[PDB]
Amino acid sequence: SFDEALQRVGEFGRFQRRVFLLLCLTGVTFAFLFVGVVFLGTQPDHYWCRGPSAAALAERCGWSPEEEWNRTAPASRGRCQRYLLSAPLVPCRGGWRYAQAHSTIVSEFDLVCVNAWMLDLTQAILNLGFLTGAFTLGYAADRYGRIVIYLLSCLGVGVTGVVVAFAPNFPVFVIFRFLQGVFGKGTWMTCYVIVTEIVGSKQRRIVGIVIQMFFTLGIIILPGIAYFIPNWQGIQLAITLPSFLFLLYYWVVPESPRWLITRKKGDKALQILRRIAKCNVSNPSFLDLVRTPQMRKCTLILMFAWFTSAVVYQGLVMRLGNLYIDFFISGVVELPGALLILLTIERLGRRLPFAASNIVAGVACLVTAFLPEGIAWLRTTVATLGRLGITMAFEIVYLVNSELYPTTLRNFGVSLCSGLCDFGGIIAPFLLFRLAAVWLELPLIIFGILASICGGLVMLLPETKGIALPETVDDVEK
Ligand SMILES: C[C@]12C[C@H](O)[C@H]3[C@@H](CCC4=CC(=O)CC[C@@]43C)[C@@H]1CC[C@@H]2C(=O)CO
Repeated sequence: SFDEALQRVGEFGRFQRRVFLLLCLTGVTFAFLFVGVVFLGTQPDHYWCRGPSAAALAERCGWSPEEEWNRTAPASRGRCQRYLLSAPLVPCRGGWRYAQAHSTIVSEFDLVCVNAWMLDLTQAILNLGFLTGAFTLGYAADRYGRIVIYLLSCLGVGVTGVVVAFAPNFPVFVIFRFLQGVFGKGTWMTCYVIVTEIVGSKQRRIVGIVIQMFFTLGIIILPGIAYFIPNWQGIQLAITLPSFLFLLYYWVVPESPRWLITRKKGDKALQILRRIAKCNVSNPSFLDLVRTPQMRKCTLILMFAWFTSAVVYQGLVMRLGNLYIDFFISGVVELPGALLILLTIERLGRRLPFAASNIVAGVACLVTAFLPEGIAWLRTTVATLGRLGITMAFEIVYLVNSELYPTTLRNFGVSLCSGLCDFGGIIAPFLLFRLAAVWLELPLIIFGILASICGGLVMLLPETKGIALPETVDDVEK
């Protein structure tokens, strides 16, 4: 059986540790990608418009632009207003300047008060790219090989990073950031699938948890790496460079054997086992994804949980809010929860800590809803506890999701769940604003109820414990 064969080969070897380290480096690069948007756009100290006579005056006073800021309209900075030479203070459209030496995307692309809509639209389009990337890349990875798709996706990530680094204007930047998003989702998700596939079904929990740990390590390094290489071109190039180095290695990290032995070849899979022995269906379909009743229910609850967790996390971070030390603290805070799951699993069921995390997040949201005019410390710590619970939820969710889906289609359904998560990420801010206009703290209550029903629902899962991985239709064990 596919279990005895993997038993003959060492479950954990030096080669497996090396490929794990390489794919964790891929994961931290992906983490660099997602968190790049915030630091990429930092509002400068000031900005103001220019006029013809104003330009003539600045020609004699171009040095020390803060002098021009002191002399220019204070908006009554900038509030996108301009002076026409009790003088006319009308808004403008061009001739903007910035006194901040730290180059930013906002300064280069001239994103202003009437133009911050596209400042948010950059992130929105990135989420849309993530969604379509999951959608297309799951099918592409199921049809073709997995390793070849990862290397191909990484190539695209690198070229997209370079081109958005050297983008002349806005629309090309937006389109190629969309392409970067699809490629990044593909490479990250394939990397997760491959690390889950290579290892046997006892040390998979540490595999997923440590991948998460490397993601947290990347967001941790993000604040530290940002202080040096200030030029926005520099940080963008630093983000995109490791993708090429990942593309560099092909001989290591071979094709997954379990996926390979699916009647497509079989003989090739045996050769791969010998290579790692140094130490000692035309295509996937939706209708097949949903046709089975119990599998349909499992899929529906999984996508529901992805959606609710993503939206409550987005709401909580929006409620939360320096520019480097705060990011560093947020990075380090995430580690103890991941350690908590790392220690907890194999002593308890997998669905229980997820349900506990969802209940904790809902309770935290409900508590933060009340006492609006009280002290800030209690609301702050309760919101932080809810956020920590919701991240703990994410790590637990990735492992369970990978187990429920069958091996004949693994990257397919998980991509759909990730796509619903991305869609919730897109739709969160509009819902937040709409439900906050009527009355404050109402979205927090709604998200608390949503998380409560989510945690109640997860109890219907088949506990995904000690069953290894299911083959084709054997998924519906129950
Ligand atoms: C929440 C984490 C950061 C971020 O939130 C991740 C999440 C994994 C799923 C995921 C995929 C996306 O397409 C958007 C980001 C995100 C939703 C991560 C799990 C651990 C990690 C952290 O612990 C860092 O906060």
